[PDB]
Amino acid sequence: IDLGRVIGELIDHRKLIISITSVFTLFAILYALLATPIYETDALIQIEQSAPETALLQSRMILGKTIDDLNLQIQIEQKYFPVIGRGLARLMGEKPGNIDITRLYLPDSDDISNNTPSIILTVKDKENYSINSDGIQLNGVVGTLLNEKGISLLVNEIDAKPGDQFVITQLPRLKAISDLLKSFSVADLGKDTGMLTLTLTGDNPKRISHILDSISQNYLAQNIAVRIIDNAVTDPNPVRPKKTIIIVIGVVLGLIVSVVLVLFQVFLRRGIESPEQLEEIGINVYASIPISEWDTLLAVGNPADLAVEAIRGLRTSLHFAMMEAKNNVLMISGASPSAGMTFISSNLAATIAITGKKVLFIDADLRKGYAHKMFGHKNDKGLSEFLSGQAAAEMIIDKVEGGGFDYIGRGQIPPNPAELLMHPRFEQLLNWASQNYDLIIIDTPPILAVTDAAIIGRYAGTCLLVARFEKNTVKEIDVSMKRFEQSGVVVKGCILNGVVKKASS
Amino acid sequence: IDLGRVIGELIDHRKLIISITSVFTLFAILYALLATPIYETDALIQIEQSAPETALLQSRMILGKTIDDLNLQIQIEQKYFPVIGRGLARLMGEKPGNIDITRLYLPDSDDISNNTPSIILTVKDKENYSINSDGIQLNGVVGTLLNEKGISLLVNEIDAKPGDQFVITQLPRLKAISDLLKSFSVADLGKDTGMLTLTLTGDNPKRISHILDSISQNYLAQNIARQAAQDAKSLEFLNQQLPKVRAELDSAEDKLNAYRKLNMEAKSVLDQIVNVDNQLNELTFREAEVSQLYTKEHPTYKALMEKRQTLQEEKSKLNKRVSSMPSTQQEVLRLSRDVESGRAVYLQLLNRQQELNIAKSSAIGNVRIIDNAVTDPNPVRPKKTIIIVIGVVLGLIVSVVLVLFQVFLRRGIESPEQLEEIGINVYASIPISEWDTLLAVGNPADLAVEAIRGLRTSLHFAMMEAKNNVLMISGASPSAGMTFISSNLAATIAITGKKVLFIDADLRKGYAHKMFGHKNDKGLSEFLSGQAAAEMIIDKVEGGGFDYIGRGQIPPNPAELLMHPRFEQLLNWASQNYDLIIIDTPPILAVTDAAIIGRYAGTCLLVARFEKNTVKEIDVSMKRFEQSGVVVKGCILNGVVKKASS
Ligand SMILES: Nc1ncnc2c1ncn2[C@@H]1O[C@H](COP(=O)(O)OP(=O)(O)O)[C@@H](O)[C@H]1O
Ligand SMILES: Nc1ncnc2c1ncn2[C@@H]1O[C@H](COP(=O)(O)OP(=O)(O)O)[C@@H](O)[C@H]1O
Ligand SMILES: [Mg+2]
Ligand SMILES: [Mg+2]
Repeated sequence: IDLGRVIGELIDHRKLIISITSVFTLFAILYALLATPIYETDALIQIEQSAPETALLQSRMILGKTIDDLNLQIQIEQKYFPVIGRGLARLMGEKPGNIDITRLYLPDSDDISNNTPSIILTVKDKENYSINSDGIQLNGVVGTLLNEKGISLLVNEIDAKPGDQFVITQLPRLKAISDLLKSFSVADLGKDTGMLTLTLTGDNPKRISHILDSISQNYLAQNIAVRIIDNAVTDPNPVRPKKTIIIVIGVVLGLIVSVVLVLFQVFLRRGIESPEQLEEIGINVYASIPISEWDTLLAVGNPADLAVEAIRGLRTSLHFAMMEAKNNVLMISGASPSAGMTFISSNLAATIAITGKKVLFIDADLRKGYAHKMFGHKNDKGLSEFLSGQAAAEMIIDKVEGGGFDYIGRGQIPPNPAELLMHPRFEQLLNWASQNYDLIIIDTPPILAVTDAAIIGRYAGTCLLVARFEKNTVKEIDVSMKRFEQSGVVVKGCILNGVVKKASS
Repeated sequence: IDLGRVIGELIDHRKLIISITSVFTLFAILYALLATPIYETDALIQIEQSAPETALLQSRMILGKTIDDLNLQIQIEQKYFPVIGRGLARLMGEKPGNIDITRLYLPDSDDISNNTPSIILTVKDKENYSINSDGIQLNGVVGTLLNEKGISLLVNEIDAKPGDQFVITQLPRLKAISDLLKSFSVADLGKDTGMLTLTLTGDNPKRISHILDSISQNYLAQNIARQAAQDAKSLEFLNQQLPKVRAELDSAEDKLNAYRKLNMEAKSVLDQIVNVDNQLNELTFREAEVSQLYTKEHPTYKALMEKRQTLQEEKSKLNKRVSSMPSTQQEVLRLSRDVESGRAVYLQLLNRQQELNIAKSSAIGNVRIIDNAVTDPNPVRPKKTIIIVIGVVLGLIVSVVLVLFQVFLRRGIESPEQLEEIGINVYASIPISEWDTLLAVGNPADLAVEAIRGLRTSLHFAMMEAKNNVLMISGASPSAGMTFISSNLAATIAITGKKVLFIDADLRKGYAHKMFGHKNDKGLSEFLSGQAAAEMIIDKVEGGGFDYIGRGQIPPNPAELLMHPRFEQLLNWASQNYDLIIIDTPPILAVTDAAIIGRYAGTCLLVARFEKNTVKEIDVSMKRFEQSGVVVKGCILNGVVKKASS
């Protein structure tokens, strides 16, 4: 391979790459701007060793004493319904509220799994509030204690707007100790000094400072029954999330996934890409019709389109190729349906009729042909009604309105098309028409699907295949060529279709 | 190779890969949701070194003391019949029951292998229960002790629904110590500090906490005993008492020797009394030590006194039972009682002396318990997420390797390119027909009939300039499609207004007359043998349009019949009255009928099954036709299916 190919592929798939990278970067931005900030506080302790003290600091005794002092077993959570309500509330400048609780005791349901009882407190005003545990609504007031239904609760100094809601959970002492220990760290930083650095990470900038101060005071008072060089202070800059690295990771991940997806798509495409592939095998590509961005003939509605120019080029190629042929019958066929046989054949008939030569257009697609729909029709007495013998050769031929060439529609769909096409009346029709017209163009069904094309091809002076740009493959075209060879029909060449401009070319 | 091939193979075998991965993931889910949870408890000990203490913690002395304290030698298992009953019971929210047992003693069968006696206790209500050891059913009640058939049992506070069953095993002390030590671990975590982390893993969240607490308390009390031992008179008391007990033991031994120079019930009650005496002596020592180091109102002391009362009750019952026995055995029973009691007390006092020396020679001034044992509510095993990930990855791996094995073990044809490489013109490729009647008649618009019409158009040009109008369809292996292709082709050529004759020259297993509607008399055999004319053999297909000649009766010498010149006369006569003659033949790799017939055939075509036959078989068939003087025009693939790997 070469760099030109990969650059062309990247340029071609720029839209997909940009879209994927943009969506990944947007997700990264949302996460980095909605994640709850996590502040870090630290303290410095002088030890008058330091390994046993490091192990003893994180013992459940000291942390439990601190939790009992600060009532860390009463979890209060401001309630936002979604997973992003807190982030947007912080972004909108909304001030988070807080409630000071000094006494809580829930009935302690203590089922198999949920060992943590919880209630919901809704703020009604600055003074009173509502409590619901399992739908049981009660009214309480700040100040006076509440002792009802096995629930004891004391509220002091509630600071929030009315209508706010808070989840109040009485989690077990061990769970609170584990939570505190999970975010609390100790280091020596000298490996021999009396200096110990204590670190605590949490989302409340003042609560973590108070907690670490309490931990240090408890440790010092326990030992005195060691000096605090630096009382705990909180860094105002959050340590998580790190927005810049998150955005960089998002952008890089988007680029990587876009690149690998583009590589997968490139290595999984098999369709034709240029007439060079067909010319390698030994097939003369007679044209390359581009896609027409424009139920009427393109060669009539928009005679100056690019596709009609390509078809005029094909007409000039044919005027020399179709010399010294045994007769003046051209058969346009294909490999797979919806390739362009009818489009190419009809437009070519129009472009050859506009030059003053009489043209006949036969729609021998007795299975799904719709030429009469595209030309304006008297659908009676098609090709079928002639082949079966219930019509003459004169009532089948009609005139296109904006064309200039005659046509013979299929007519009624027969039950035995391929068995009809073998009738000698078909050859009689072609022989009669060849003496009254300058050109006869026969449209046929695919050859990979049915065998009508190979039956008709015996009486065709020239035969041309039509290959779709991206859909068909070189293998399909080669198989079609060989299947025409076996049946005794010599294919002149191919005609690419549906071409679009690709930067990788 | 290329990535396209492997992607195509994966897409083709998506069903197998998905099935295998799904079943493996289901098994992983079942294991991760049915495995018994294992909780972990831990404790933190301060050492006032730490390597000798690490070795001493896991010594049999401390663990044995803990087991004797907590009666860990009485294994109680809730009974579920299957290997998954416990998991589903836990999943269904069923509350597991428990029984508190303070005294158990089984008859101790003690055979060659099963040194662990066991019984089954079935819950009948909140109060009474049933006991079965080897089918012997007994009824007991919580509270009142049971002492029957050499079985002593005490039950307190049974909490389960009636109808539950429990296996009660009295496993040996050493086995219990090994089980406890297997799941118990100690670490230093500082390599120099006095901090030791003790870990214990078990399935009962409270029992493991109690066990680890007991271990820590025993270790601390053993270490601290030094301070309350140097001045303790227990040292001299033991130093004086031991010679007396040894002298008594020697006297009992001499008396037993003198009396010596085997009743099952007698020996059983002897062992019962020996056990009771051992428990009483050890309980007396434990009560003394607890009264020294604890208070009477402490629940442990009350447990000791109730156990002592129960032991006294059992001793009274055993004494009554002895009083019910003849004195001739009672004398030997008393002698054995004295000897065994002396031995047990001697060993117990030796242990007391050794433990006292252990305490006195203790160097650590005071070991402290920083953190009493607590249990993590989140189980440490099984780890569900990693189990599921491993299951999914294993399923993917086994599916991939199986697909690779199948891909590298296939040899059949896959595309007409393989046959065209060797130099064989593949004239068609008939797809499989998802639809005992001709396909070209029942469903004339099927894909296979379209492919056969393509073959007909190919033949109409191939069969030109041939020496006559006879076509011979043959094959390599049976059940390839010779009759299917030949009959359908005859139908599709007859529907175009050309007269067709169909000869079924498969004189061994031909069934054309079955598929066409038959007058089975006067087949091909009856003509070749000479017992029929050329006119009674030809019949008309009903929904066809072509004549046919069935095989008829199976002859004993088919290949020797086909060499008769009357066969050539028949073909020459038929060639002047029909537009086409199609002859079906048996395979050529199996028999030689095809090569005999092929001399008079203008055109010959082989039929190759898609996946079954191989390029080698087709080449061998071509060469075997060449040797016999028959020129094969080409091949016809059959049974084609759409494969993504193409
Ligand atoms: N170069 C082209 N530009 C725009 N539309 C095309 C082109 N070629 C074919 N088509 C359109 O795509 C459809 C399939 O082509 P058509 O020839 O009618 O079917 P078939 O190949 O099976 O006979 C048609 O509706 C046709 O108008
Ligand atoms: N393309 C096909 N689609 C569906 N069934 C087929 C096809 N080809 C053969 N068979 C069926 O499989 C069986 C074997 O084919 P057959 O020609 O009758 O045996 P043999 O090849 O030994 O003479 C037959 O029952 C036939 O109907
Ligand atoms: Mg068409
Ligand atoms: Mg057969």
